[PDB]
Amino acid sequence: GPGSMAPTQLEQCASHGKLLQEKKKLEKLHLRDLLKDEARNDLLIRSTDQGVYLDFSRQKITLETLQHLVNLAHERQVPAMVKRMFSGEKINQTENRAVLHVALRMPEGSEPVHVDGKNVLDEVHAVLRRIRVFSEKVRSGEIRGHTGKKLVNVISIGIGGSYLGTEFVHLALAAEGYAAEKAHGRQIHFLANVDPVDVWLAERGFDPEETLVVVISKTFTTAETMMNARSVRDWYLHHYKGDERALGAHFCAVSTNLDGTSKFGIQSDRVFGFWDWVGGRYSVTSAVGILPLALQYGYDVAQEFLNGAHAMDVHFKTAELADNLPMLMGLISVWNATFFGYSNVAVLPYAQALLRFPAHIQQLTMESNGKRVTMDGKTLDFDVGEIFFGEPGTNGQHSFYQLIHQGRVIPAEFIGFCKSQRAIKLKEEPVSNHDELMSNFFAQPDALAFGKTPEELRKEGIPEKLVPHKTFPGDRPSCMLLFPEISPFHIGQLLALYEHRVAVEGWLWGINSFDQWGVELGKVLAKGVRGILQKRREGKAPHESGQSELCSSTRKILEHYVQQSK
Amino acid sequence: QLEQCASHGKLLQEKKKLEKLHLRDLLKDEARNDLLIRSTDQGVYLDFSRQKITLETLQHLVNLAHERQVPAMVKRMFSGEKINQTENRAVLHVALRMPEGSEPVHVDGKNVLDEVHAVLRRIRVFSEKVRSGEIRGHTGKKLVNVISIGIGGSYLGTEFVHLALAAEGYAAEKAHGRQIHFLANVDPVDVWLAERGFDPEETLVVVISKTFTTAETMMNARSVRDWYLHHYKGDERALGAHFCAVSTNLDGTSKFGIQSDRVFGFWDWVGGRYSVTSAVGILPLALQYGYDVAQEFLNGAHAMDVHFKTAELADNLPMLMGLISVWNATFFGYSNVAVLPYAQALLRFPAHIQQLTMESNGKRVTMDGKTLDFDVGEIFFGEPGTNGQHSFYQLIHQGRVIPAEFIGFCKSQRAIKLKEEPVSNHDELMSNFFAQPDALAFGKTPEELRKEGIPEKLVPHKTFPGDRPSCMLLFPEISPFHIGQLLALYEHRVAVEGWLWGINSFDQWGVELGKVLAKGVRGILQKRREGKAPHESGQSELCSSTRKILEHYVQQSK
Ligand SMILES: O=C[C@H](O)[C@@H](O)[C@H](O)[C@H](O)COP(=O)(O)O
Ligand SMILES: O=C[C@H](O)[C@@H](O)[C@H](O)[C@H](O)COP(=O)(O)O
Ligand SMILES: [Cl-]
Repeated sequence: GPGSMAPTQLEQCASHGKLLQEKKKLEKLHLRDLLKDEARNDLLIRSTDQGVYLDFSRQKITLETLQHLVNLAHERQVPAMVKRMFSGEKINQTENRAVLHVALRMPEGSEPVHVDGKNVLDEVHAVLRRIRVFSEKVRSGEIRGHTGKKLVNVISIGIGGSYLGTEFVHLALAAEGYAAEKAHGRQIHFLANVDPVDVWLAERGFDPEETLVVVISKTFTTAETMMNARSVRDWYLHHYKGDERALGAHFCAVSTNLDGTSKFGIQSDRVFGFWDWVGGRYSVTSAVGILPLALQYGYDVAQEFLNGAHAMDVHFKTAELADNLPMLMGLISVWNATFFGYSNVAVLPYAQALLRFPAHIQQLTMESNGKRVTMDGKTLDFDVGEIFFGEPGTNGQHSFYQLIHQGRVIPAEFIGFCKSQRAIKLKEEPVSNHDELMSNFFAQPDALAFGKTPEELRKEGIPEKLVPHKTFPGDRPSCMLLFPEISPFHIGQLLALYEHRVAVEGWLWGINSFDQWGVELGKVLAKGVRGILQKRREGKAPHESGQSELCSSTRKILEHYVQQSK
Repeated sequence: QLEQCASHGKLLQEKKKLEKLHLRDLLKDEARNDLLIRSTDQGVYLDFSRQKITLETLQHLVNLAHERQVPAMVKRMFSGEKINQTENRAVLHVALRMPEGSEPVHVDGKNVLDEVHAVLRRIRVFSEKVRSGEIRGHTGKKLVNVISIGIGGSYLGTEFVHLALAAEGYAAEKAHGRQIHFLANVDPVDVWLAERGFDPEETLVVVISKTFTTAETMMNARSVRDWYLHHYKGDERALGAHFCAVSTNLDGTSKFGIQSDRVFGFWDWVGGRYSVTSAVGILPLALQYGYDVAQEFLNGAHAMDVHFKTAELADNLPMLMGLISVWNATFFGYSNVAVLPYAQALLRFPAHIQQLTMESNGKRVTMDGKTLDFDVGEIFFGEPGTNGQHSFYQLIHQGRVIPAEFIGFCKSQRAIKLKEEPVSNHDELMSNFFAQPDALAFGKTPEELRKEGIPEKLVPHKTFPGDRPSCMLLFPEISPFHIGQLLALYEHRVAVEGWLWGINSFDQWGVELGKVLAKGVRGILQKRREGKAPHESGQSELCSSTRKILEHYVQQSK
């Protein structure tokens, strides 16, 4: 429009009209009835040859509805978008960039991927080799701190995409048998917030002489990160009594901005770079995640994580639409959000290891698809990206599941694993602790689908006064994803699965999943407030500070703040 | 009921008027903004000017609260009436923090405060003795680690308060050398994580469960007991010195092997999600930080309680916050609220509020069982600022509208100011706190974008519609007292919304179905592990989907 990548807007697509009718048909049918159809149920399961099992039977779809959804994906040219992504076309059109997180995990010997005439895999693997060598030396003690001590602590400084994914993976692997051994004696703190309390927390229990600082920022100008980096710098200067020469041995960086890293005093043999075609929220498989993960766990664990994400990439670019797990989860979510109007998705990993997975998926989803215009700048007449949130199970069952069962409908995504990282089976116990865990994983989706009717409650002998309070309407959709175990490889697969599903949804809608213009205004306005606060702290009057140009509310609360802080 | 109130009709018309107007125009009105601020004498500053209301609308909101008898309900709550009618229970979390010498509050002819203060005195003495070493582990070592076992209401509030206090100057000194792990999930990885780095001989276990029958918590307690038995070479006699409990079920605590001098009880009228000011929270907080810190926390909750009980409707912060939320959710249809504290100390505050709000008001019937004609409780989520700005604010600014609640503090627990630096690190943090609400309210039009040289190509992409609402709350500092005030503010705001809607904020029947069905799957799994075939295990009665995925699971874990 003209030359747009997928010109049939969602409402123009042939299957859109058809899918609106399906919605009218399917809203009359309860999940408890649809699930009586085993032939249907059976054809809404997919199971890959590398261990990914997905069940999407608890969705308001017939096989007919699914066929319309697949047709819609074709009409929106989603398979063609996948090829453009993989061949390195600049599909991030508002920033004129490629979108090549997938290149980060293509193995050496893969088919070249060209961006402006250069095969980007050459630089991808050159950085991976350097991380491998560097992580090996730090871990062995070949590289030491300024006073000759082994570096056994890491402060990884970074916000948003520069830590959420990494912290997800870090915690996912912490209790893994092999990873734990390799991390033995080693610690990593994530310094994210500009709140100086987070600086204090990152420093706690760390001797600077045994500590390595990793400064992680794409631009190397992010306000919080650079402030944190200078503050940690100052902590070293206090420790080393002002001797600047002591700093170089304790600092390294991950960025796309080598002028920035140099000006900060970190030389290129301590910078492990990445590229503009790696979005922050898609950066964990670049040096952003691979360096800190390699430092904590060794390069081998980090490599297996990359191989798993690659496995899921190959699936995404080669599986037929109807067998393609990311396409499928993308279609189901667009169906729930756009056609059924459900604004939220609950991300529910039945794994304490995945404590911070929902937090990473929240950025990945919301920052990608929380948009209001198409790639080509047309205003959408409808809300697009869902609100994602979550906590691991069973925890969440005692927090917000009350609402998911009896309140607002929230489509749920249950994620589980067949084997435990740290199995327990007590002799007196009927079941292993993992089986107890998983009894919940299997029971919750059926509870959401089937519910419990007043009729059943009466037969159970519930008094009539309490029947409405104990009614479970059901009809609440869910997907169940189940992997063999929490290995680096399956963590990579799960990551890549969600990375691609987010892409699929963005392409279904015609938006740009890969820019984030929505964060700019806050940054600009906060810089203005910074200036005002500086002037007041310097002793300038309100008429002198610039605050008089702000609205009356902000005027008054600033003044309260200055008065309470002076 | 709600729709029958005179002010409901009036508020339906206000909504039609207000959706045609933009906050950028409303906020030009300084007299208006000025009346949309409250500031208490214990330091809580609330600004709700960035809301789609005029002073007329607000009057209508205040009237709706009277029409729904929100003030009479407060009085019923505080006097110990059984206002949780589906369970026939009083709702007396405010009793937990009434100071010694407060007027009696009766349930079933008994002044509940006698029991409230008796447990508090026993926690003070017990915590003093553990912390000083007058009470030791079985081998005589000072106890310096706590494994607090508990799920849901039995830990989320406690972990919120714990992390909020961790970096406080005085609390940190009191916590120095002391560690606490929260064992919540039945996932045995959480057991391994709880036990990690703790020598059992220096570790105290607090088992926390209102019923003392929750599946996860009891299995956890049994698993930790086993860990103790293996350390101590099967010697039962060693366990007593390492265990204590918080529960309403003393038959269950005894039967577990914990005697009454190591049980610190609470009561049926304390909801789980309102329990952190009972023994649930007060014992582990007192253990970690010493009792004085726990008491100051209680005193802060109590200050806000008195405010809730006495402030006139229009000056009453919980009522105001609850009214504004219903305005957004019920009248404007916004289903979510973002809870956004500009404080790393409040890392787990959103997670606690998520339970408090959603488990309370995620309901579909009124107190007396009438089906509601509309959705009620909002979906709450959040992360601290500034973290969240680099995670999901993109959507809050340009995507779906999500009413936001910004929480900040005037002073830092760990102030840094660098010589080379224009502002202190806290001021940098706070620059964002002050900027974001105005970014949301005013936005940035295409016209302004053109004036700044943005090419016409990018103008749509860089447009911010604005008109997105927010509240700003500012306290003096992250002290135990202000943490208490913040907690009680939210407990009461949730209660306000419940009463406006006509629901029971205080039951949670919604969790039973998953528990009953999980117990059945447990039995099927046992039978499969024991070698019963698929047709012999009970599996045959489940839907096909579950039968298949269960068999996959057994195959893959055989
Ligand atoms: O997708 C990422 C977004 O652009 C942004 O939210 C980013 O993740 C963080 O701000 C970190 O930015 P730097 O890596 O540039 O510091
Ligand atoms: O308000 C809380 C709810 O009742 C529920 O979330 C409860 O908090 C947990 O299920 C733990 O209950 P116990 O304390 O009985 O283990
Ligand atoms: Cl996904």
